[PDB]
Amino acid sequence: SKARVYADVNVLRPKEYWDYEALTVQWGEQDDYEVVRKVGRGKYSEVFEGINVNNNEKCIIKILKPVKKKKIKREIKILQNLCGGPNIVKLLDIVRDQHSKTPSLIFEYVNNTDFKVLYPTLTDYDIRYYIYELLKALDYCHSQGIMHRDVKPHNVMIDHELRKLRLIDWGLAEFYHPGKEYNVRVASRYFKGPELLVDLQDYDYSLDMWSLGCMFAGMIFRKEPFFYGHDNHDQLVKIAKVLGTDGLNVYLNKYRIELDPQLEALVGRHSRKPWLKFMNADNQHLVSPEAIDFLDKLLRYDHQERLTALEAMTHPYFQQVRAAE
Ligand SMILES: O=C1c2ccc(O)c(O)c2C(=O)c2c(O)ccc(O)c21
Repeated sequence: SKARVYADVNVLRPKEYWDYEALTVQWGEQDDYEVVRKVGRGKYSEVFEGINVNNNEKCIIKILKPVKKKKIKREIKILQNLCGGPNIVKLLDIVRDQHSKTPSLIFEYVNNTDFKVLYPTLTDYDIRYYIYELLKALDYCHSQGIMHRDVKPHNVMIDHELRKLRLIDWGLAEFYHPGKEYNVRVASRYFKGPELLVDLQDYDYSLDMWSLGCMFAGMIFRKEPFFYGHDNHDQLVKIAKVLGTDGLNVYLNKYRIELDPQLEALVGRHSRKPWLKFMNADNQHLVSPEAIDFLDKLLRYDHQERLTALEAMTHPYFQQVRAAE
C-alpha cells in the first residue's frame, strides 16, 4: 500500500528534513519560563499554562515524562518543520532541568475549552467551521510529509471564545515514507483506523482521516465516542457492527490480511447499518444529507478509498465556510 497524495515529499527533500535522529537540540533557558497553573496532560506529559518572565507573555509548558532520546527528537523536528502552518501549535523553545534533565517544550499560548462541555453547544455551522479548520491543519502536515497519528477531541484544542483551533500533541506523529512499516500502537482506541486494528503496518496520511471521520461522526450524531470499544479487539467489532462485515472481508482480501481466529470470532457476521439510523431528536438539527455524504466518504475500511484532507475541504458541506473565508 501507498499514499495517493504527497507520497514523495520526504523522497525529494534533503535528508536533514526527515532524519530527526541526527538533530542536536539547542537547549534554551530553563529559568525563562515559570509554571502558572496545570491545564492538563498530553499522551506522555504534564502540561501547564506558563509565563515568559522576560516579557510577561503567556505560554504553554509541556513537561515530558521520561522517554527515549529518539522520541523527543522526533517530536521537536516535526514541530520545527510544521512551525507555523495553519492551525498548528507553535513550538517556541526547548529547555530542561539541569539536575534531573527532564525536558520542557514551550509553545505559544493556547486556551482550552473542554470538548465534552463544548460539543453539545456547537451549532450546525460551528461544526462545519471547526472541522474545516482542522482539515487545514491536516492538509498542511500531510503536505509536509507528516502524519499526526493521534487525531482526537483532546488534540484538537478549540478556543470557542476567540474561534481559534490548534492541532496539538505531536508526540505520536511520524514522517511518511512509501513502503515503510509503522508501529500500529498509535492513536487512541476510539479513533484507531481498521488498518491499526488488523495490523496493516504500511499505512499513511489517510489514518488521520479515519480519526477525523470518527470525530465528525460523534459531533453530528452527538454519540461520543462514536465507536465505543473496550479493548482493541472490541474496537474492531464496534466498527464492523456499523460498516458491516462484508466490506471488512473485501478489505482484508485486498491487502491480503488474515485476522487472528479469536478476533475473527469476536467480529462475527454483521450487516451495514445506514448512517441515517443514528439520527434522533437530539441530533436531527445536525444531520443533513451533505453531512452524511461527507461522513460516508471518510469512514471507509480501505484507507485508499478515504477522502484526502484537500478533497474534504472542497466537499459542498463546507461551501458556506469557504464562501465566508
Ligand atoms: O496547549 C496545550 C498543548 C500544546 C502543545 C502540546 O504538544 C500539547 O500536548 C498540549 C496539551 O496537551 C494541552 C493540554 O493537555 C491541555 C490544555 C492545553 O492548552 C494544552
